[PDB]
Amino acid sequence: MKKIILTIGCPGSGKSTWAREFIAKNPGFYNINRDDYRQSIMAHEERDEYKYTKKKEGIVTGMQFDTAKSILYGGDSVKGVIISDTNLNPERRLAWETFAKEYGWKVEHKVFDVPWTELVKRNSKRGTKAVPIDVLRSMYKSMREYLGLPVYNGTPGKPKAVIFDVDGTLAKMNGGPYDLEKCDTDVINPMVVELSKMYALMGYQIVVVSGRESGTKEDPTKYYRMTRKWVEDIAGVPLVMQCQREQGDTRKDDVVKEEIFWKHIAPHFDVKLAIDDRTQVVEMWRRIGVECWQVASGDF
Amino acid sequence: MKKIILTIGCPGSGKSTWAREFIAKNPGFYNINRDDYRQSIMAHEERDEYKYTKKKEGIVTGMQFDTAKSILYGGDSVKGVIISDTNLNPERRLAWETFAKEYGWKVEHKVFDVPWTELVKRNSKRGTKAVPIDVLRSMYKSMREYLGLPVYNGTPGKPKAVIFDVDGTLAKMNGPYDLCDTDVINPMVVELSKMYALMGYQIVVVSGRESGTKEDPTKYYRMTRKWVEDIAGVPLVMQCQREQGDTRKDDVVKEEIFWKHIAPHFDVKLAIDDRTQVVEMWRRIGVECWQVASGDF
Amino acid sequence: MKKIILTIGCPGSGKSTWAREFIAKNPGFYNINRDDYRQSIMAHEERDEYKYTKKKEGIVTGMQFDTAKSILYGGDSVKGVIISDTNLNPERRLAWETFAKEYGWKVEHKVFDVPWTELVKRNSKRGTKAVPIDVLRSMYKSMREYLGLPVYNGTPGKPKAVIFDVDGTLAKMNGRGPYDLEKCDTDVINPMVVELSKMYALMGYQIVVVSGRESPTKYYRMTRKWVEDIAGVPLVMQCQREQGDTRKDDVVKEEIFWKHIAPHFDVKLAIDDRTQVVEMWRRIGVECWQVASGDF
Amino acid sequence: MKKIILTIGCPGSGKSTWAREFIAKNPGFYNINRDDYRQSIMAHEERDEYKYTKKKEGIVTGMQFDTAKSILYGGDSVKGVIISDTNLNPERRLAWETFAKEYGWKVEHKVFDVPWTELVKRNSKRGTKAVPIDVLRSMYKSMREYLGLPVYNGTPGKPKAVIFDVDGTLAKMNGPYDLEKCDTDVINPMVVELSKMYALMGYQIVVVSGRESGTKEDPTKYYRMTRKWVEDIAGVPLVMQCQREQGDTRKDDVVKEEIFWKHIAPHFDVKLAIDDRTQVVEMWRRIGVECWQVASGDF
Ligand SMILES: [As]
Ligand SMILES: [As]
Ligand SMILES: [As]
Ligand SMILES: [As]
Ligand SMILES: [Mg+2]
Ligand SMILES: [Mg+2]
Ligand SMILES: [Mg+2]
Ligand SMILES: [Mg+2]
Repeated sequence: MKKIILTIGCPGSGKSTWAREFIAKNPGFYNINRDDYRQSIMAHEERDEYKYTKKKEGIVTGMQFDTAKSILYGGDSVKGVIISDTNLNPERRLAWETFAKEYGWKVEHKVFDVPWTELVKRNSKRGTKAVPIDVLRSMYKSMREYLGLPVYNGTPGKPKAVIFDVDGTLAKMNGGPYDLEKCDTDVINPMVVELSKMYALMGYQIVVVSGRESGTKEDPTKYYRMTRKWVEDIAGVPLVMQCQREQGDTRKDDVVKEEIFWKHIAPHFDVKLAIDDRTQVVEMWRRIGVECWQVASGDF
Repeated sequence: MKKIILTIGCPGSGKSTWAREFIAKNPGFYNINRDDYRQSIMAHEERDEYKYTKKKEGIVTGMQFDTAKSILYGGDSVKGVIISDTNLNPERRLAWETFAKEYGWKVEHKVFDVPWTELVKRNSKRGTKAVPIDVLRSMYKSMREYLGLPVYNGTPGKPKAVIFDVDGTLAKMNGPYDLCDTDVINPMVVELSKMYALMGYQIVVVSGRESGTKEDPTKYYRMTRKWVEDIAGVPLVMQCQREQGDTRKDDVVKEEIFWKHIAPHFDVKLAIDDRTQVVEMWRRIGVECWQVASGDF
Repeated sequence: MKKIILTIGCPGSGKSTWAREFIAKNPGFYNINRDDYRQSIMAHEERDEYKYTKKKEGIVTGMQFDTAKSILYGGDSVKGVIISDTNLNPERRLAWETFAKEYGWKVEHKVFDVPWTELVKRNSKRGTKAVPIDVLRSMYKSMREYLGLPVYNGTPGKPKAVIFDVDGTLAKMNGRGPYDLEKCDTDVINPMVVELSKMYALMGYQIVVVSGRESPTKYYRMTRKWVEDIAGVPLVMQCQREQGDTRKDDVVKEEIFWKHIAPHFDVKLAIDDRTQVVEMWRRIGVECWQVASGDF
Repeated sequence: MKKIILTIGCPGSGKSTWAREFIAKNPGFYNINRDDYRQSIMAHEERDEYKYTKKKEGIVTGMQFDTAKSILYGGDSVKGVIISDTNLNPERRLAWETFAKEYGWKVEHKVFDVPWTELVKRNSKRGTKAVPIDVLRSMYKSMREYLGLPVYNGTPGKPKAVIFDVDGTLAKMNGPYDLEKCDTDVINPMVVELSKMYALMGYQIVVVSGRESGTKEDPTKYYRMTRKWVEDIAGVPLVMQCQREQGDTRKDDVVKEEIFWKHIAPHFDVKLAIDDRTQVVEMWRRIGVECWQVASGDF
């Protein structure tokens, strides 16, 4: 009858803020947190001062389960417990399902799916509770595994290709990209454009992608043609295909380019590489299996 | 080889600051704290939000002992545990010695004796970790019980008396100014001394001013007594005050004057004072106080 | 008209929280604060480290007025400035009105009247921005002067009296919660305080007893039968809290003073226990003797 | 005469911590700070809440100079003032020298040169006083300009080249690698294919590494092992390979910049650098060399 709620989410996804507000509005619920015990057994003031050990982490796991057994063995006043950890490791989630089955408690899951760009923005302002960017990346990968989101592993039988972006990659940025009035030979990124020709003259199919809205309501392909006439004629990129943001799509550069990949690029080509600039997009190709070469500082 | 260190001290005595610095320089030691678990089971952002109930306090006691058993059952890597609580309740200190007797662990005690005036000064700046002044008082009383410090309960056979202070009490506050006239008299308090004396009480006058200087060790004492006896009209039987090179706090000087000169000769039923720290002192050692004005401090 | 808004209120009354929310909702307004400049010229990490000097406070006053002149002597975009200080000193409030009359600006006043009990509760949790209780007292006195609230100085011609509280004073307590109704005996008497009421009654004083208990008059006559018969206090009058008076001990006893006690007696002293009530008698002019630790 | 001390340094370099400790140890000194006034005129509780307006930044500049004139025009008790700003803009530093020349005051400079890697580490833990990574970059660029540190603009006449890195770039990683597990299965396909494609276009392939060259007894043991992998097992057509020395216990950051200025820059016209580790990628980019970061190299 009693519940064991596990919060699933990367650091900064809102787990602690919810757990506090849930216990206030629903009496009988208690919190069990790893970070709280880690900081308590060492008497630390700042959460970043902590250094992991198999011995320390073993004591913390012990404190979690012993406290869970003790609280849930109380009267009918005790409705359940919340484990406000990241719970991104499959072995830890299984350990809580093995534990509930042995004593007759219900395991519930509270998922906190927050976008990557927002998680990084929150982690930079987190202060002493901030995690290194490589561990936040490692955790968003575990979040995608839990959510069941796709990872690319190739497309056998189709031609080999390289994806090129226009936004700050083939086109040198000024200042927030460059104007469509300034589209001449002085806005070309020499080394990157030389790379597209070098790959095209080696059996690779050059697929060009862009985040720029394709057109207006009255003319849906206005900017698409003004971008293709630059990439093909003024830049000299030997492209086989150019798909960009559909007219009227207000979504983030992050999700638009992933959708363009799975719908138009992935089923027709065997993508071996992606040349991009913007950090959030570079992070996206890398986590879904496509290899990236970030050509410039693209922070956003 | 395995210790269970209990920190004894009021909130603000330096327990957490020590525990953190001890675990850093002595590996193998782990911390078990009550406030940390209280804040954790409720998911609170600060200490102040925690509402005390016997059901929550029972779970917290459980977490303390279960974690202590688990950590201490772990080979030669663990040197012991620190219980960074106030440990001012005798029943809780006994429970840790019973736990140690039952599993063969050594209970060590780390005492943090910090003076009252300093504890109040630290508690006012403590913010959200601040405790109500009545609970800080209740805890310093438990600290004195542990330290074995004396509490007055009377002195039978000896004559009944009332202690009166000078500065702020029998003498009005100017702004403690220069040494005085007939206009510096506190009417209602001086009227009280004449009334108690007439009732068969011994008026004992005490003072926080220095008795004299290096050349004359009893200069300011005589100028204070000539005011209390002649200009004020207080029927005193004795006047003991701060000696020569005594540069200590008003707090400890008046407690020493009490135990050495007043307590063995008189049966003190009351103390009329002004300064908060001194008023707090008489009250915790058993003497009753009537604070006549705002004396902050 | 270009404004100069002065915030009037003790530390913890909500001045900074308002000033921030006003500038956000009303563009063109700028803030000038003393504590911010005091902390800035010394490069301090927290405002309890600061040491007040005549040279330093003079520089801070200079920064206030020079910044006010500079901001207000600009475009039609600048609507006015907020001086988020306590402004409890009459000389500083006058200096800002003199400043507005030599350049033609309007001085508006934003009053923050927060009760004493609430100010102390906020100051204990204020942390490093906390002020000593004696300066918070000194400031609430200046707030009462500004608000025009009364201060007692005697009532010549009427009989001299001493006010006595029941719970905590004439009667002992259990710790933190008064004694039960039918549990009032002879062992609940506070010896030294009850002896004092008999002393004063013989000394020509009128003993006025006051209580904070509700209360029909069932609980009132239960209290008076204790004070008069079991305790032996020679009272001339006993006024207490009404049937359903859900207010504070603080304000109820001040009202009982001005309506029933002050016009009939010349109160020379008040014997009380509870800190908030002791603080109340003292600030309105009546002298107090706090008989025990009354924090709550 | 009286001083006007200007602190020069990026946010997180220790300017405020010094200014506080200097005023405590040296009486007569006063602080004038921009961030303090910006936060004060808007009555904000946090620094990240402030929005940059030109009417506002103008009022803040006004408050700075008016307070400086007022404090320094005092008695012989006033010894000087500290301007605890970043002071990375040359126009603002000049404005304080024009001001000091106009009233007869000595301008002193207190430089806070803290390495890039350390500045980023401090900025990630700074909380609400944290600055966006692009503005921290823009500020470290202004710090290099002040310090007079070099920026590459090409090397004409000399042959065109592309710089490659071994660990992480040409070779796949474990999280470094063991010298015994150097197969053909440890090659990064697309990057090694690029070194062959760039050599095919006429670029000189210069390989660099942050790995040790050898032990105490044999100073050139590991250099032979790394080159026998790059040349034979990987198939990279290199013209030169310079790497970290024997007892060089310094950062990957500074070692590769020194290898660039001493051995690579005077002999080749570097058009590009292919690297992996973030700190090294940040280094090539700020000194003028273009980088293509091949993988997540945080670490
Ligand atoms: As373009
Ligand atoms: As005197
Ligand atoms: As009663
Ligand atoms: As290798
Ligand atoms: Mg881009
Ligand atoms: Mg006194
Ligand atoms: Mg009372
Ligand atoms: Mg590398």
